[PDB]
Amino acid sequence: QLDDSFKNLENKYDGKIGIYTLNTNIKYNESYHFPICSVFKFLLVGAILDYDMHNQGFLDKKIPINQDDIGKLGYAPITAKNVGKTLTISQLNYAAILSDSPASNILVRELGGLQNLNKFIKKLGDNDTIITADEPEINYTQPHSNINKTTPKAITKDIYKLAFGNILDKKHKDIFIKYLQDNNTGANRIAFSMPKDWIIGDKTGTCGQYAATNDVAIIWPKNQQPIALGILYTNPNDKNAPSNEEIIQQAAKLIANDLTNTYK
Repeated sequence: QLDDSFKNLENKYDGKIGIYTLNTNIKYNESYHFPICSVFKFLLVGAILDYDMHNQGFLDKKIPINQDDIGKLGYAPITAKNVGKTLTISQLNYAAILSDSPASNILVRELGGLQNLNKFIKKLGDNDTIITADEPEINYTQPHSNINKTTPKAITKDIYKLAFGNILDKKHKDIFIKYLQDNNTGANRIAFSMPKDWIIGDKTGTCGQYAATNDVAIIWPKNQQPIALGILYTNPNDKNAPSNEEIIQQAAKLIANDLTNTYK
């Protein structure tokens, strides 16, 4: 019946919705591949934190922000205010989680490139996520290729493992969690449907094609242990279809209702 409800959303809006939750189990199309879009930025920040663990002091390292870092990238809320100055790696992490594109490309470079990122993703246990570019090329996919795509299961296990698992230590988990909680781009996605006393941190993704609209979250239900929730949406049949936040809202509400029933 949760299944029936998710199917109704697909009928209503076209395309495919993918859902996975992880407890300390609601799932739908959890092994279907969806454009990852900007969601990759939380994997990147995870990789940076792991790097810091192996390279003490890295988070405090000062990075020059140059005009060519910005380039023709339009969404640069933090980096654009710092051209000709420097930002620490940690400040760039914050920016990346807030979806700052130049910040993300800088981090990929300072990590040592995409090969290192993909190595880290494999270390997480994720063999479904395939990243072959940074911003903005990461946003371009093809319907039948898994390049630059992930699955609800893989990406949701990833965020849970990073925030609560055994790859980052306590100090670095707490930092990761705080970045996600500071994010402001998902107000109209999962957060929109959570009870107001539930705490959430999240990373969104919006490709600008194939209606690709994502939100992957950690949620602390009142008086319960934290859970992870990934909701991915795409219409592989319409390259020009615009993003759709409402379907995420409705899927998240179904889930919130079910969880509340569970905890009751």
